[PDB]
Amino acid sequence: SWEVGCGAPVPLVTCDEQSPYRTITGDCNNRRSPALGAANRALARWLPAEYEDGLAVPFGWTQRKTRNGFRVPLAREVSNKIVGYLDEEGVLDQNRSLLFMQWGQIVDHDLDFAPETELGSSEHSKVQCEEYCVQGDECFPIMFPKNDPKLKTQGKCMPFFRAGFVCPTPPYQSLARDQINAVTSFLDASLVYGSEPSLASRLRNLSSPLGLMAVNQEAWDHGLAYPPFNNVKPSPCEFINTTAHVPCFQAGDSRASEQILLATVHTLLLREHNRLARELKRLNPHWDGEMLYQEARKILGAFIQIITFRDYLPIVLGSEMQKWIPPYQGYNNSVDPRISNVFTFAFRFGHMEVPSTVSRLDENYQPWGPEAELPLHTLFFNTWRIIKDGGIDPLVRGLLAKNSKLMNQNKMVTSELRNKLFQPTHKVHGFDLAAINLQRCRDHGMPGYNSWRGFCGLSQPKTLKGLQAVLKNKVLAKKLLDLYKTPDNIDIWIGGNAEPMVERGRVGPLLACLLGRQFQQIRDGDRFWWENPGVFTEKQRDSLQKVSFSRLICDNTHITKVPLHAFQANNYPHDFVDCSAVDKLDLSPWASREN
Ligand code: HEM
Ligand SMILES: *[C@@H]1O[C@H](CO)[C@@H](O)[C@H](O)[C@H]1NC(C)=O
Ligand SMILES: *[C@@H]1O[C@H](CO)[C@@H](O)[C@H](O)[C@H]1NC(C)=O
Ligand SMILES: *[C@@H]1O[C@H](CO)[C@@H](O)[C@H](O)[C@H]1NC(C)=O
Ligand SMILES: *[C@@H]1O[C@H](CO)[C@@H](O)[C@H](O)[C@H]1NC(C)=O
Ligand SMILES: NC[C@H](O)c1ccc(O)cc1
Ligand SMILES: [Ca+2]
Repeated sequence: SWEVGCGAPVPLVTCDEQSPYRTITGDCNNRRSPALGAANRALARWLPAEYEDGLAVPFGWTQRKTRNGFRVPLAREVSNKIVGYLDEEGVLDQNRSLLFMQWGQIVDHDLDFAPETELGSSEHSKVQCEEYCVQGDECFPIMFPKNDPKLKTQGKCMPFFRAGFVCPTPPYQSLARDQINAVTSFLDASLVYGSEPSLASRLRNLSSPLGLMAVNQEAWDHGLAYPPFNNVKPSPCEFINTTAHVPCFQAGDSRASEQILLATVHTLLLREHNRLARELKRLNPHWDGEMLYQEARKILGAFIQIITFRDYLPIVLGSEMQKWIPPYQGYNNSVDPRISNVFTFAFRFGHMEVPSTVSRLDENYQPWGPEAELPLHTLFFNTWRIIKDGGIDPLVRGLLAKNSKLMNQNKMVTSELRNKLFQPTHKVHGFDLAAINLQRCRDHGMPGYNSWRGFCGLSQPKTLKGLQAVLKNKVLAKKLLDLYKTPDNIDIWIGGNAEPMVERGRVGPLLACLLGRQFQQIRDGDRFWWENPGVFTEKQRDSLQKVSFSRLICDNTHITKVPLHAFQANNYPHDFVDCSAVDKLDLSPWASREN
C-alpha cells in the first residue's frame, strides 16, 4: 500500500429511537445497521470490483495489461466511433417532454455523488494533469486517439481525476478500492436540504423562526425567490461571463448550477419548501421553526418520492416496472437501501436524452425574445440567464413544451455534451461527457457487459452475431467488436445503453433490471417512506397522493397554463389547462390541535 493521499471517514454518529424525522446524513434510518444508506460511506458492491491488478488500478492503466486477453480501447475513441453524430434533425422524443430528462437528473442527484479526490489535491498535481497529460496517482487522463480533431486544437488529452474512495483502514486486508457516495442513498430531497450538518445549517433561515430555507437577498423573480448565491472563488458561473459576474447558486447539492434547467428545478423545490412552511405556520402558529422546517422537508421528501415512483419510473421502465417494482408492501428492514456503484453508471442513460438546445417561452408559449432558443453548451454553469434574462418562468415553460432527445443507436450523445462540455477547473468548452463516463466506469472497477447480463438473468453474447442479435443492430455490433474485440470487455455504460428500449420504456432490458432492483431497494429499505405505515397519518396520505408536478409549478411560479401529465409530450394550447382545474395539496390534515 503506497503512501497515496486519500480521505477516509471515521465516521460514527449516535441515534435517537423516538425521532419522527430523518437525519440529514441518513444515519439511523435502519436500526440494526444505522450507517446503511448514510452519506459519505462506500457505494455498495453488487458484484466484486474488477481492477487490472485486483487492486485500485483501472483497466487501461498499464499498456501491456490486457482485459481478458485484449487491450481495452481509449474512452475517446469509443466515444467518436459510437457515441457521436452530426445531424440533430429527427432526434426528439415524440412522447417525452424535456422535463422527463430533467427529473432524472434531479433524482440522480438526490441519490448518488462520487466526487473526485482532486479537489483535495496539491496545485502542482492539478496542473500536472492538465498541463502535461502525465498519468499518476489519481490523475488518469483521457488521451485522444490519432485521427481526433481535438488533437489539433486542444492537446494530447483531456484531464481526468479519479473518484474519491474510503482510504485504506486496518488491517490493509485485500479489499479492492471502494468509491464513496457523498449523498444520502434515500430518495429524501437531500439535493434541496443537504447531506451534511454544516451545509444543511447554512441553507436554513435561522433568523425567522418560521422554518424557511434561506433565499437570495440580491435578486428576486417578480417577487418570487431564488436560491442564495454561493461564496467561493473561483466560481465557474462567474468564469463563463466575467462581465455579468453572477455566481453559482447555493443548494443542498454541489452540482445544482451545472446547467440552467437543473438550477430551475432546484429553484422550484426551494419555493415549495417555503410555501409549505408558511401554510403550516398559519395552521399551527404555535409550531416553532424546527418543527416547521422538519414538517416541510418531510412533505417535500414525500413529493419527490411520489412523482418519481408514480409518474417517472413507469415511463422509464415501461413493461418491466411491475416485475422489479411491484406494488408497495411496507418497510422491510433487511433490504440493503444503499446505492450500488453500478447504478451510478446505469442511471447515466439520461445523457442520451439531453437535446442540443434549450428554449425560453412566453405566456402564450411562444418564443421569449429574439434568441429564445439557445445551444445547450452556452448554458453550463450559467446563472446569469436566469437572474438577468427573464427568471425561471420562461425556462419552465420550455421544460413543459419542448422535448427530450430520444436515445438512438447511431445518435447517442449530442456534441454539445460530447465535445463542448465545460467543467470547473478547466477553461474550455471542450470536454466529452461520454469519454468521461467510460473512463469513470473503469476508475470504479466495473465488471464488463456480460458479467452484468449474467447478473440480470440475460444471455451473454460471445461473437459478433451473438452481439448483433442482442443489440438488434449489425453495424453497431460490428463497431463494438472492432473496438473491444469481444463483448466481455464492453464497458457497462455503453453496453447497457446500446440495447434497444423495452416496450413502453426508454431503456433496454439490462438497464431496466439494474435500475429496477435499485429503486425497489431504496423504496422497500427506507424506514421513512411516505407510505410506510406510521410515517404520515391516514388523512395526510390522502392529501399527499394528490400531488403533481403541474401543481408544483402553479404554486411556485406565475404560470397558469400547464398540462395534467408533465412528463408526456404536451403541445399548447391543446394539452394545457387552467391551474384551477388541477388538485391542490390539502394541508388541513396537518393541523394538530390541542386535542
Ligand atoms: C445537461 C445535462 C447534464 C449534464 C451536462 C450532465 C453532466 C454530468 C457530468 C459531467 C457528470 C460527472 C461525470 C463524472 O465526473 O464522472 C454527471 C454525473 C452524472 N449524471 Fe449527469 N448530466 C446531465 C444530466 C443528467 C441526466 C438527465 C441524467 C439521468 C437522468 C444524469 C445522470 C448522471 C449520473 C447518474 C451521474 C453520476 C453521478 C455520480 O457521481 O454518482 N445526468 N453528469
Ligand atoms: C405517451 O406515453 C404514455 C406513457 O407515458 C402512454 O400512456 C401514451 O399512450 C403515449 N402516447 C402515445 C401516442 O404513444
Ligand atoms: C429570513 O426570513 C426573513 C423573514 O422572516 C426575511 O426578511 C429574510 O430575508 C430571510 N433571510 C434570508 C437569508 O433568507
Ligand atoms: C454576459 O452578460 C451580459 C449581461 O449581464 C450580456 O449582455 C452578455 O451578452 C453576456 N456575454 C456572454 C459572452 O455571454
Ligand atoms: C425482506 O427482504 C429480503 C431480502 O433478501 C427478502 O428475503 C424477504 O423476502 C423480505 N421480506 C418481506 C416480508 O418482504
Ligand atoms: N459540479 C460541477 C461538476 O462538473 C459537475 C456538474 C454536474 C454534474 O452533474 C456533475 C458534476
Ligand atoms: Ca438522497
